[PDB]
Order: sequence, then C-alpha cells, then structure tokens
Amino acid sequence: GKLPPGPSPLPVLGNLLQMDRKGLLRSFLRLREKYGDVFTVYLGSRPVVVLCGTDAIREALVDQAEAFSGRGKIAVVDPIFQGYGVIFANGERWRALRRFSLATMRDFMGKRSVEERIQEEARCLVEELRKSKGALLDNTLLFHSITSNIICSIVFGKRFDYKDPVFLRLLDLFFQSFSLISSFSSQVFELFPGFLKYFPGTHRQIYRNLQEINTFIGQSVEKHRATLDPSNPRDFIDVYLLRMEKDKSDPSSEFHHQNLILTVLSLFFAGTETTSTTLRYGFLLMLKYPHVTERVQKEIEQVIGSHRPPALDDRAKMPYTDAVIHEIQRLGDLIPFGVPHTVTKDTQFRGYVIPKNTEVFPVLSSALHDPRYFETPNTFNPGHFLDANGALKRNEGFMPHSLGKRICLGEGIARTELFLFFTTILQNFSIASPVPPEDIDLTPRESGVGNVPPSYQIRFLAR
Ligand code: HEM
Repeated sequence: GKLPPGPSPLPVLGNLLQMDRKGLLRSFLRLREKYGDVFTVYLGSRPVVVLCGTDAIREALVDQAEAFSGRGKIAVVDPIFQGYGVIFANGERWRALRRFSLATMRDFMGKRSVEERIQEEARCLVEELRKSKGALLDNTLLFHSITSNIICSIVFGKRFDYKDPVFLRLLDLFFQSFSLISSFSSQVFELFPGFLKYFPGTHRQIYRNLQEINTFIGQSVEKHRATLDPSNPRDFIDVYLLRMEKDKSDPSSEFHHQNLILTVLSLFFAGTETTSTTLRYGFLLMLKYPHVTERVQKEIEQVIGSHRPPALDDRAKMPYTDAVIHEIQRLGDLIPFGVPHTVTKDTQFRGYVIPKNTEVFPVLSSALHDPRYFETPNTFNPGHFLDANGALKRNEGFMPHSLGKRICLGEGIARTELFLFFTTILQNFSIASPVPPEDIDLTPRESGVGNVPPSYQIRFLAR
C-alpha cells in the first residue's frame, strides 16, 4: 500500500528546506494541521512516520505494541553502541536484555532496596546543601551527581562523594558528551551522517569521551569479577557476570562482555540526564510559583513532619505534591519527540502501510499538551491531576515516559527519585533566587535530545 501523507521531498535534503527555523516541534505542529495526526517526513533521505496526538500514539504503541516495538538509530552514538545495550538493541537481543534488566533492578541485587539507596542519596544531598549556607548555586552539577549516584549504586554497588575529583572528571566527561550529542552540529550530523563522519566534528569528541567512559566501565567489570562472591552479588554487574558463566556454552547467548559494558553505559545515558533536568526544571517552577512550593511544604509537614525523612509510602497520602510532580513532568516535556522507534514488520496503520524498519517518532509533546486532557496545556496547573475531592486522578494524556513495549525501563526508579528528592529537599530547605518570580522565564531551548531549561541561580535556605 502506501505511506502516510506528507510534504513533497527533495532528493538529498528531504523536507529540510520546508522546516521552520523555530524548531522541529513547531514544524510538526504546522505539518499536523495540514496532514493530520500521522504523516511522513524526510529528514535527509531518511523517511520518518510522525505520530501526533494521544490517539495516534496510543494506537501505535499500545494497540500494535509488538509491531511498533522497534528502536531507531541515533547516528552520533551508533559507533559506540552498535545495537548493543538495552536502549539501542532490537529483536531477541533486546528481549533478553530487557527481561534480565527488569528482573535484576526489580527482583534484586544487593542489600538495600532502590528506595533505601535514594533515601540515603537524599540524606547526603541535604548535608551537602547545608554546607552551602544559603550561597547562590547553579544546581546542575549536584542534580547530575545525585542521579549518577543512583545508577552507580545499582551498577557498581556504591556511591561517590560529591567532591571526589576522579568521579567529577568522568562525570564532566559524561555530561559534556550529553551537551555535545544535543548540539546543533550533532543535529546536522544526524541528517548527513555518512558524509560528515569523514571530517572533524562533535561526533569525534562524543566518541572519544564515551570510549573513555567504556574503558572505566570495563575496568570496573574486571575488578567485580576478581572480587566476586557468587552467593552474594553486589549489584547489576555481579548479577550479569553470573549469567555470563551460566550461558558459557550457549553461542546464541547475548550475555557477553560487549552487552555488559554498553548496557551499563546505556543505563547512565537513559537514567541520569532526564531525571536531573526534571529536577532542575521543577526547582525553577518552584521559584516561579512560591505559593505552590509553600503548599507542598505544608503537605510534607502534615503527613511526614519535620523529624523523619520522606519515604515512598508517604506519596499515597500527598496527592497535592504528587499532582505537582506530574505537572512538572508534563509541562517540562523533556523528550518532546520521544526516543525514535521503528516498525518490526510491514505494518498496517490507519489504512497505510509502514514498511518494515521504517523509523517512527511518537511526539510525546502533543499528548502532554493535548487540550482534550489538559484544560490549560501551556500553563503550570497541578489541578490537571486533582479531582473535585482533592484526590490524585489519572490522565490518558500523561505519557512523559512513553507507552508500550519500549516504555521507560526506569519509570519506577525515576518517579521515586522525583518524589524523594523534591520532598527531602523541601522538608529541609526553602528556596530563593535573585530573579523575582514574575521575571522567571520557563522557555526551554530545543536541543538534539529534548527541552533544556535555562540556567539559573538558587539558594537553599535551611528551615
Ligand atoms: C524523569 C525521568 C525520565 C523520563 C521522563 C524518561 C523517559 C523515557 C522515554 C520517553 C523513553 C523512550 C521510550 C520509548 O522508546 O518509547 C525512555 C526509555 C528508557 N528509559 Fe527512561 N526516563 C527517565 C528516567 C529513566 C531512569 C531513571 C532510567 C533507569 C534507571 C531510565 C531507563 C530507560 C531505558 C533503559 C530506556 C530504554 C527502554 C527500551 O528501549 O526498552 N529512564 N525513558
């Protein structure tokens, strides 16, 4: 049959000349108004089926879950990952890695739970912020550090002190790669990769930094193997090393060294930046709307008090705080175009045929701003997640972690980090900044990865 409708492309530039300079998101919104919720666009010579609106996204990712469960390539990082690791794998390799990862992170190993690790990280964070004594800070580094430390706890069985210089050198290297992957020069590399990969550019810096991180990950794996107690696995690496030994004879097995290194690197890639940025965005909103922040603090005081630290069971009793977090994620809209998918076979969708391995973009932003589900889509409104009796309510438009078979693997971990970090910080500190609330601008910069909140200063004032 045929592909969904769309603008007429050019030989090598596809529809790039027809794009809007305001961003890809604005262009898709204009293209939606002309062709509907599902359309085809050529970014270079690459055909992409774009899904707009809650319906088209749910029909694809949920109703034909298996058909839309493929993962599309990110060219700037494909030389490192090469289809290994949980985020970039496909087929049987993906199924085995995802099953194993889910179980390991869920049905753990180690001593303490993920929640207990997050509570300990939150306690360390409070002590570090107390030491600041209300000085102006840029919270980017600390929020990168706490989220990295959660992943470290899971994969390496330990956390790092916030001032550990070797931890900070590799962290800087990792987050620089993130800023580079998302730059305009990397966006251009994604459009004309086969050509641009022969000249100097950000792709070389990304590659060098990640090979350095992979070297460190490799050394940790060897060190885990040399100090291994098979009856007491400490973390993800130990559990994976035991599975490698169990599958030693099976040559079909995916449980090898490359999948280990790149699965660990994948967890840092997926599990740090978005969580950190959600926190950064949330604190910016809390500066802009002090009456919301005040109300969260009142709810913390009523349910938790000022003595004990927040625990995950407290969330069920704090619908206002829970609604605020949902609204931070919704308005934050940090992954506006989703993470690219592909169809795993020639697929029939709304009368069209999407050929096998065609790339698909589920535009999560169009669900997060859907006027069917949100009364004031462009305005911060916790009421979007509260019913007339003040209880938390479910919303079909709320999909910041996507849907279907590729749904965010760490959703439960991320949601727990948001709850415990926001409440533990606010239980102990009030916030201020040199910019008056009325002058705070929440407009993001659209980057390669997603929406980047502006940089800002903040004070954490002990209570
Ligand atoms: C607020 C924080 C976060 C948000 C909004 C978020 C969002 C997402 C989204 C939109 C996807 C793409 C799903 C798709 O292909 O349709 C994704 C994938 C994924 N996320 Fe998250 N994520 C966050 C935190 C994390 C955390 C903390 C971890 C790990 C501990 C994590 C692990 C993953 C992995 C491994 C995948 C790939 C899933 C797969 O290909 O099977 N995420 N996430």
